[PDB]
Amino acid sequence: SMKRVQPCSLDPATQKLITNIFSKEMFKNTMALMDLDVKKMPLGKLSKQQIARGFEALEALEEALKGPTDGGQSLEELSSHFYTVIPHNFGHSQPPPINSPELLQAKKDMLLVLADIELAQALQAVSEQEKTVEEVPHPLDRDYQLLKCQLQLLDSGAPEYKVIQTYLEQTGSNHRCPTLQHIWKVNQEGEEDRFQAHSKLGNRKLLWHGTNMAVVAAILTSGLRIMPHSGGRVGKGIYFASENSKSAGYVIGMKCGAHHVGYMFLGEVALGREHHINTDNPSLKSPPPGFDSVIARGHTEPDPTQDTELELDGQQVVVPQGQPVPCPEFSSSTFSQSEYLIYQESQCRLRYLLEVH
Ligand SMILES: Nc1cccc(C(=O)O)c1
Repeated sequence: SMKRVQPCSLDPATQKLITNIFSKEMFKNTMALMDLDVKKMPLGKLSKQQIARGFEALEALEEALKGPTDGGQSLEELSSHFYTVIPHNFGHSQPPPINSPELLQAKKDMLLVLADIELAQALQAVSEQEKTVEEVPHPLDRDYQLLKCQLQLLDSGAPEYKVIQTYLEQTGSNHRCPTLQHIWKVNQEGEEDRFQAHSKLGNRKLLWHGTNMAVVAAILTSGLRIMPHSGGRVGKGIYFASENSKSAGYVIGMKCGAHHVGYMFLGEVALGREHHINTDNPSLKSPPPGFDSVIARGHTEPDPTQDTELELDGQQVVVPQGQPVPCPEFSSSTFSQSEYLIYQESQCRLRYLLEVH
């Protein structure tokens, strides 16, 4: 009647990772950090229906702002409906009206993180198979297995290790530099086949993508995604940076013991033919008709003369190794650092996960 729990197959670093990215405490923290009222909206009550209602409430708001003053509901009443469907906590004061584009997108981005938290919870549901088997995996093996994604810890003499480390150091912040703890090689399967469909596409680069810890299990499961309400300064696709310090800005870590722990991806991005912009355009949904990517060009760029290459599944993939240098032609760009954009999920492939302190 009592099921055997099998020993854990996972090395220490991977156990800690898998513990971190499925941690209930980490999830709640992320909710409290987004002003969500965890008491009225607990992890196990979190639902796809509810997130869906939240987005519609947001949609109603966007029509309100981006529309004119017809006879519709005020922003106050429409905000209030949103806050009924997605309960927020602001020390038991009335939450603020969502009454600017900035605020609207901030709330979309929140609901996108929460969706990925619900994804993790959904993923952890116990199947009926699992009730019937008389031995179970170690809980960390089960959780790793749920990702359907391969993770291989790199040690310091792996062929790519020094390349990645140099990428990190040279393009990370000079003073407040992220401390490298571990690198995992990442192979989500079936990501492989969408990516094979861009194989005659050249101009591949390994690019940073920072995220909060709460979406890391979602990304390892499903890839980086372009969701319906996602957006930003270069519109509706997947954001990457050649400067670690840029992507580090979007990492949301958690205090663990004496450390603040955070996670960072490197994606192989098939940029093909690049279209360079120098002003924000949040409406972009694809590159211009000849092009495969949009690069919002920064004041600086890792010194291309120091670029190296890495052979990934037989393809040349460029890895910058130089410190940022000025790019005279983009000195008046609205972008201090470059933002690399692709507008279809198939154009990127997860290659590495980094733990940094
Ligand atoms: N906006 C933006 C630009 C570049 C990288 C990132 C990131 O998520 O790492 C975000």
